[PDB]
Amino acid sequence: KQYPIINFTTAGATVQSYTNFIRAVRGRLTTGADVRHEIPVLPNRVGLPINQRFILVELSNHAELSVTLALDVTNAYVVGYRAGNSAYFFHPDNQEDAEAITHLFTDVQNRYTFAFGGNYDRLEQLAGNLRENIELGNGPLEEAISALYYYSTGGTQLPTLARSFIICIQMISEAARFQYIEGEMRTRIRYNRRSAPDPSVITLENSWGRLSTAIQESNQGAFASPIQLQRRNGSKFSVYDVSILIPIIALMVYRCAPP
Ligand SMILES: O=C(O)c1ccc(-c2ccccc2)s1
Repeated sequence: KQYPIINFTTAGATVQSYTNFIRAVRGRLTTGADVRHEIPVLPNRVGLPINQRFILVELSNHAELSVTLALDVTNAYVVGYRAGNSAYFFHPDNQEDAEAITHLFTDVQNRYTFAFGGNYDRLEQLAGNLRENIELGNGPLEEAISALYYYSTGGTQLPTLARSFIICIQMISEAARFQYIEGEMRTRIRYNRRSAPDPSVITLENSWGRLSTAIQESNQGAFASPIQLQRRNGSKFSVYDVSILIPIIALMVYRCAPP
């Protein structure tokens, strides 16, 4: 009947509980993954059966409100969510993805497709805040969960919804994609902090697609051409090989490889 579900709560959340959570999310994302090379490759969307296409992340907080994000296993990204008897989806990019999401939350009474996609450029626009001025941590996540829930009752305004997506996507999807970003979150939880992401986190997130390409197209682990990233202080540097990123990137979107 149902896609795999991972549960997380911000209520009493620890370094350990967040760690177990991201571990479980990666576990479900990589059931069908190619794990025979240096970095796990998520399943190819082409030909992937619909019953293997999604996982669900059920989030709860101190207020014991609950929402369920749907993640696409082919890119680890949030495609939509359920709150109560309503489901809300980002605008799909093509007809195959639109058809795919009709298989999610099939029991809800109310289904809605937003006009907008879930990319950061658009979400930041809707939120009126760049990622660099949106705080991440257990506090922001707790508040994002309530805001997501109350969207369904008319009690959350759309800019707050968008900000809340930005928080959730980074703390769940990007943390699953990158050990580096998981560590950034882990440190926030460890010292009970909330703070916006530094440029290293932001450019990793921006570069995930291109890194996945450069890695899977590489020859003897060597990139066809460098990819520029940023340190935490904003300074730039280049990456030329796959091995140096094994500790940094945990998962990759399927990419084809050269002749
Ligand atoms: O001192 C620093 O801030 C850093 C050193 C290396 C960093 C990094 C960032 C993204 C990917 C791989 C390494 S950040």
